[PDB]
Amino acid sequence: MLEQLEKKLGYTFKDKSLLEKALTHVSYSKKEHYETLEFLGDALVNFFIVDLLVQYSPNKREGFLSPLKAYLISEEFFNLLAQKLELHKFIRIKRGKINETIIGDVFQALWAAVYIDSGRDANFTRELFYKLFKEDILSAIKEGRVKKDYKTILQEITQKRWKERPEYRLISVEGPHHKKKFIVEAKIKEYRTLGEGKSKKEAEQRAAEELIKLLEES
Amino acid sequence: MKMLEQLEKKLGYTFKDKSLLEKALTHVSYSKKEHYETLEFLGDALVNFFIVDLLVQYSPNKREGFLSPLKAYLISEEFFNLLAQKLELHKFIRIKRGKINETIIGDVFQALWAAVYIDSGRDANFTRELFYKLFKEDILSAIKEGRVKKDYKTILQEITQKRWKERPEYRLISVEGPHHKKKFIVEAKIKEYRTLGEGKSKKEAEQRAAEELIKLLEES
RNA sequence: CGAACUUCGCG
RNA sequence: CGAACUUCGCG
RNA sequence: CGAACUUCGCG
RNA sequence: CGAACUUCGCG
Repeated sequence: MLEQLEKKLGYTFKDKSLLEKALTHVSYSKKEHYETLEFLGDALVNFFIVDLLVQYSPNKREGFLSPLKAYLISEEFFNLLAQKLELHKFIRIKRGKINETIIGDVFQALWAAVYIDSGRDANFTRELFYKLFKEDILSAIKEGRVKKDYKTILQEITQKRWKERPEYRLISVEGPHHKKKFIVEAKIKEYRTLGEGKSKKEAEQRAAEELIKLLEES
Repeated sequence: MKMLEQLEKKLGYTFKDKSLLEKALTHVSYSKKEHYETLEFLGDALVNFFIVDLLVQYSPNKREGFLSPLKAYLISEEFFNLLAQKLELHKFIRIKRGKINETIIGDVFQALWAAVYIDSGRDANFTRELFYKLFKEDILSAIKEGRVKKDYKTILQEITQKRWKERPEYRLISVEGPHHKKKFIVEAKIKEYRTLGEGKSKKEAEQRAAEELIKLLEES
């Protein structure tokens, strides 16, 4: 089935042993795993992703690129790209089961293997990566995909424990109208927390953050 | 000292689009219009890639537990300033407000490489090779000499030295388990503060004890 | 820069 | 071989 | 990189 | 011979 993956990738390996190592977990072989390949692939793929991000982002400010990048190099996104290659069906593991972390690591090792096998040709590896994922990356960039925020994380928690969503109420507003300060109270059952910020939503996000831990705590 | 041509001579690369180089050397205060922030962002990823590629090829040991600390030092602001000095980068940085520090020099260093990359037509192979011509020797040397970030015991003694002009003391509290799988419990102490550390070796237990003590000294 | 020492990293 | 702390010497 | 003590494991 | 730890030597 190696040739099956090579086809989806659109690239034939000169050293199949290299591809195999990328697809192998530490358990299956304590001497030939993807660890070092994983290490290199992380930085290689990160470069590919950031190269796209800086060219296509609808906002070039650092505060804007950061959250998008965090999502673009996350385990979740890597798994989405991996699925396009049905990568999981090519991975070799001995112990237990395969999870998203393993698929993500392998996705990284896979690209490190292509890079090395091609004679450490970054441009070639990059173009091959883009041919397969540029479109999904650009859409993710345009749609502003980002990691789940607190308020959203919170309601998912409250929803599972008590089958109900939290409430927020404005306690007070300080400062001048052009520089207001908001104090919001997040509430679920009898658990309450305060949040402060430049906007209602920000004050809310912080209140939610504190209320999440106050919950996970007890 | 200031002419871009002088930096291009050090770089070993002449820009087609000079504004790209200028932007890379410009801080936000000097030109709110267009500064190096974006180039910096791209440069971070580019340089990280160049360094890690060397690391995985030349590190004595290929295990992640070994590579991670070398990488941490090799992509640190401190190392970037070391590389930057070979180009006397500080002399070409354009800033209007504030002083030129290591954070700015490090950021400019990243931006500079993003600029070369862009000017060459986003040629990753060419930019990498140009980066190696200047810094490969220094990077492999850092890798060979095992340069890493200061460890906890070392960080602790400096803190205790500065604060009380004395050094920490450690004592082996207990040792147990199979002789081929021992567990050590060590105590670290400075003044009235003491902590316990546990590990697979004496040094490791001590490191954990030093790490916890540092936190205690941070609280008070 | 040089010397002693303390702690640490790599081989 | 390499890094830093302290100290003395020296500039 | 190297030597030895203790222990475990493979032949 | 391989592995873990302890002490030590050289760079």
